[PDB]
Amino acid sequence: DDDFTAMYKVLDVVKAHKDSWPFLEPVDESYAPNYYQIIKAPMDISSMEKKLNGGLYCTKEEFVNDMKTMFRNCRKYNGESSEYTKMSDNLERCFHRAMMK
Repeated sequence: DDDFTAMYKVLDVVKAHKDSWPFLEPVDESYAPNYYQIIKAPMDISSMEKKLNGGLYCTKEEFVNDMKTMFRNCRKYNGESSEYTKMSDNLERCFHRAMMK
């Protein structure tokens, strides 16, 4: 199957994972004060899904880079001990495995 379908299947696997729910929509400062002063390259799953449907992932590498940015932002903002960082780590390992199939 083609790259678009391949990438979309990976999104579906990531979205279906139990720990995906914090990452589904753009970060809201209601629960994350000063987020956009701290994180200058924000990313979330809905935004990736919009890019994918809009034809903006010209290569799989660009999709990977956005996914990895979303995880890096979570760790940077929430810190190493956050429950959310643990979720990010779990989701990132799931993502790596999905990406290789």
